Amino acid sequence: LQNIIYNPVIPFVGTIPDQLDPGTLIVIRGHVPSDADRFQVDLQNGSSVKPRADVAFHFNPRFKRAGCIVCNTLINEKWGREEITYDTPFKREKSFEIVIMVLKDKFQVAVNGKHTLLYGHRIGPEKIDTLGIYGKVNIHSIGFSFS
Ligand SMILES: CO[C@@H]1O[C@H](CO)[C@H](O)[C@H](O[C@H](C)C(=O)O)[C@H]1O
Repeated sequence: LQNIIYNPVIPFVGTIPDQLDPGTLIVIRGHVPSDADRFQVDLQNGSSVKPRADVAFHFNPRFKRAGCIVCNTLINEKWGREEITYDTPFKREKSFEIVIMVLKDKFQVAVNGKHTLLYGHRIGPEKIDTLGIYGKVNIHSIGFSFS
């Protein structure tokens, strides 16, 4: 793991230090606080707030009832079609490890050592330069492994 960031302040917005070529890993460790409604990891084209930066990959756990993960893409401030994963491995009051692997045609996401979902590229991964983490979550560390 390279360019490791420890105990960032949330919301975190930071520049990904190298290109997201296939085989690249983003490793995020943290825990979900007890009153958590949702949080999100956003892979962004830039960090502009107005107009809001495009989000190539929105990864968004929600914690109401059984919960879900919602994945989507924001282009010119418009959300596309949602892809919802109902079998969530996140729970309130539990620690997690998210590993996002970038492949040629999609992201693959594993949580706590177990494959969770695939998400097909809607924007070219070469446009992504910014990692954003927002909402009710505590991040212990963020690390990269570049191919
Ligand atoms: C129809 O709810 C929207 O769903 C979106 C996901 O497609 C996204 O999760 C939005 O969350 C917040 C408001 C955001 O990051 O803009 C939410 O309001």
